[PDB]
This record gives sequence, structure tokens and C-alpha cells, in this order.
Amino acid sequence: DKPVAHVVANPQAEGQLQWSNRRANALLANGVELRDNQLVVPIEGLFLIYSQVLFKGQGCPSTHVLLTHTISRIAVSYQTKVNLLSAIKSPCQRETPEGAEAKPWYEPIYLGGVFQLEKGDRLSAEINRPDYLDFAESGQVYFGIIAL
Amino acid sequence: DKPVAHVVANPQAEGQLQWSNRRANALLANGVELRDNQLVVPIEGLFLIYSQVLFKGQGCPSTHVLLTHTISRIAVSYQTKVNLLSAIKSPCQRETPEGAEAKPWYEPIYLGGVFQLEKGDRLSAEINRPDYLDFAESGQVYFGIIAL
Amino acid sequence: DKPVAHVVANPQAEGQLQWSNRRANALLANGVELRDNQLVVPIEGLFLIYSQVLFKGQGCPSTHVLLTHTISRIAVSYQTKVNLLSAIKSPCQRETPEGAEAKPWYEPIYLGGVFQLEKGDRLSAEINRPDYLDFAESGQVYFGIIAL
Repeated sequence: DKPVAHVVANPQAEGQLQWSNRRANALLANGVELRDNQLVVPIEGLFLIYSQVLFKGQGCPSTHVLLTHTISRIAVSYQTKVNLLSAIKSPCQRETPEGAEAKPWYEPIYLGGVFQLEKGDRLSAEINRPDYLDFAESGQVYFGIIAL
Repeated sequence: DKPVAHVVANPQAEGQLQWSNRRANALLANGVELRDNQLVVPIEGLFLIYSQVLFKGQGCPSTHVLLTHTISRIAVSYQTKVNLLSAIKSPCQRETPEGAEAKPWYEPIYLGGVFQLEKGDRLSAEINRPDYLDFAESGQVYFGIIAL
Repeated sequence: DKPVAHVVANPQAEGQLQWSNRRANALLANGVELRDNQLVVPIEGLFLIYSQVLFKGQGCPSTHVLLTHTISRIAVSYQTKVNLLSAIKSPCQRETPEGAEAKPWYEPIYLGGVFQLEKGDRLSAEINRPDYLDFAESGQVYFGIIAL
């Protein structure tokens, strides 16, 4: 009877993090809505909120890239946006003047925490570079919430 | 009264990820069974499932290595296996022709999510290279589940 | 009615990991106490415990550094300390004799698990180098617990 959601990246969405519950082993029950790529809370309460993203690259080309993942809360019904959880990662410290190269790298980021939410609040799980995501398979990219 | 399990790597198992509840601060209660290195669910319901693995290496020898960690579900009572959560990590982008070397590196991977399971389902937390694991101590390698 | 806490790093504490509940989107309710920078459990029970730390550096200066994060339990009322969850990470495999340099790097560590605690137990989330932390913003550094 608890509101719950476990949504995954839609692998047909090219260059975007599009969440989807249309998968076996994914959930969107008891009031939680997926609207505008956001999770809308059905009741006020304490919620465990979490998400994982997986980035992938092929070597460290010429310069440098920071990868971010954040879960924001947008309170009320069109109020402000505020970050609840956030992480940053840098895949390449270096890779310069020729030689050999071109080795793929993978980098997972996990975020998870317990928060007091009000009915109607909207949650967003967002990354800066959707073009570096890897949802080539599995339980590699996901976002969920469960009322506690 | 909720089914629950928090098992750790058995440090006496050389080159294998062998789960064990025989530790203070580990749990295996209310129906959850550890059978064939797998966690068997006692009732249908929503479960928070999670696991951490820690890999360790001593420099980046000649070529390259990918480290994987996945939690699969094997539904029913001898049905198919399917991945619920998965992560990949690459420890070495490089390390070639002589010089100095040989610095140990550590890499943790965390997986966690909420899933609807049926009684009898079996859960596996698996890695590709058990020879790179580090459970030299602590709460470094663990796998748990708790009915929500 | 469940004991719960979600505390964040206090950004005014220079070179120390000082936890604080004095933030919107932070919690310290139903009996959980923040005493001596530790979370004191109000009742015996199963608790989901978790924490994230984010380290940041500016290149890989001359030698090497290991970053640790651990959550310990200190049972009873002045008994022993024991690690429940722990992770290690090494930011620099290399960076030697001149050239160019000086690129900032970020490294997040996440810990989370379910544990049977007794009333009065104290929990500590600790790092080895508080001088490498980054709580420059957001939900970057946090420690929470919720009775299950």
C-alpha cells in the first residue's frame, strides 16, 4: 500500500536521460506519478530516495570533463528547485601528445538518502552529460523512491 | 518480524566471494535463507536490496581489466536469471614501458534498489574477478535485503 | 513516529567533518540525538544507516594519498568501537617530474546497510583527511539513519 517507484533509463532515448517504468523489475505504484520525466509524491511523509547513473568513455581525448549527478526537489506545485543529493566525478586526469590510446572507461555514481516530502513535490534525477551515459544494459541507470 | 539479511564476505574463502552471516553485526533472520551462496526470499513483497564490493590492485601491470558487480534475481523455483542492479569500473586507464611503478589502488562499488519479489526467489550478488577483492577488514564487502 | 536523522557537513567547520541538522532538507527527529558529532540511537531495532562523502583535489602533487570513509558503532554506553561499513579510494595512481599539471579531481564514496542496534548505541561517520573534503554545496556530504 506504500507509494513506490523504481524507474530505469529508456535505452531508446538517444542523448537524454528518459525515465521509464515499462520494464519487468521496474515499479510505479500507489500514487507516484511520472510526469515531465519527474516523480511526483502522492502524500506527505518520509521517503527513501535513490539513483545510480553509469558513464562510459573511450579513452581521455585532449581536454577536461566533469560528470555530475544530482537529485533535486521542486516543493509545493511550481515552487523553487533545491538539490537534495549530489556527486561529481572526473574521469580523466590526463591523456596528451599522441602515442597509443582509446581505452574505454566506466564510472558509476550512486546517491541515496531519507527526506521529508509533502504531497505534490516533484523529484528530478539529472546528469550534465547524457551523451556519456551507458544504459547498454541492466540495472545500470535507475531512480527510485519508497515511502517509509 | 520483517525478513532481513546482512551478510559479509567470508575472509577464509580464498579467491571466491563467499557470503556469511557468522559475524557480529551481520543478520540472517525471519525466513531469509542463505542457500548455495544465494539469498532466498521467504515471502512475496517489496524489498530494499543492496551490496558493496571493494577491489584492490597494486599498480597497473601491462594491459586492461574491467571490474563488474551485479545483483541478479532467479524468479520462481529454478526459473531464469535476470540482472536487477549492475555497475562496471575500470581501474587502469594506463601503465606501459618500465620506469617506476606498483602503487596499490582501491575501488569500491555500491548497488541498491527497491524490488517486488515473490516467495522463493533467489538473489545473487556476483563479481567477475574474485581475485581482486579486498575484505581484509571491516564492512568492506556486504550484501543485504530487508522487506519494506 | 520512527526515529530518523539526515545530517549534513557544516560548511563553516574548516578542516573537520562536523555534522549538522540545521539545514532545510535535513532531519533529527523522534529521539535520535547528535552528541559529540555522533548519532545516538533512542531505541533498540533494525536501522538503515548511510553516508556519502565527497573529496576533491587539484592534480596529483609528488606522492600517495588514500582516502577512507567508515561508519563505526560504539555499543552500550561507553563500550568498544567497531566498523560497520568502510571504503577506501586512491585518487592518484601517478603525477611526477614537471610538465603541465594541476587539474582538480572529485571522488564520491557511498556507504549504506541495515543493522540491529540497541538503545544508546552511538554511530560515527568518519574520514581520514577532512582537508580533502568538498561540501562546497548541496547534498554532497551526508549521514543518516532511519528505524525500519
